[PDB]
Amino acid sequence: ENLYFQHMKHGRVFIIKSYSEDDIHRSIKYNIWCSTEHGNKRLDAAYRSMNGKGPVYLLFSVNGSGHFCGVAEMKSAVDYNTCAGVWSQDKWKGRFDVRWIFVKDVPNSQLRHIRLENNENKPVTNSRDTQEVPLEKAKQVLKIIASYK
Ligand SMILES: Cc1[nH]c(=O)n(C)c(=O)c1N
Repeated sequence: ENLYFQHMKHGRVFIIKSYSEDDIHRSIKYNIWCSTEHGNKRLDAAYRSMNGKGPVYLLFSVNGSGHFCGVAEMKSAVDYNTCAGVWSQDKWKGRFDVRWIFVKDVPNSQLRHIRLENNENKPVTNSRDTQEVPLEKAKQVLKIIASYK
């Protein structure tokens, strides 16, 4: 058995949906990310209210790709006034640090049975950017991602 993920109560988990394979590569290389304005606000609130008592996990997926591509932990609050144009589009403003802890393609077919009661019970694989995942579903997603071969 693996009871690792079932045994934790302080952590928050968000879906990250990116249009750009370049931005994913840049994020892995430099351990930084930037969301939209309302996305950044959502993640910043979650990070600051955690007060380092548990992780904020980010489950990354490229829009239309059919799979998740990895997992990162958020590692700073959002700095909203930073260099413009570092991402594939110049519409994203700011920067926060992440730490990629898992880089692996996980097909949507391995996760589409997990549904989000906070998103009309839609499959977790039909989420939009910065969709939050209830902890009990997040544990199941993390276990499937960690065990996929
Ligand atoms: C870096 C970045 N941040 C985002 O919020 N979205 C929605 C993207 O597509 C992307 N490439």
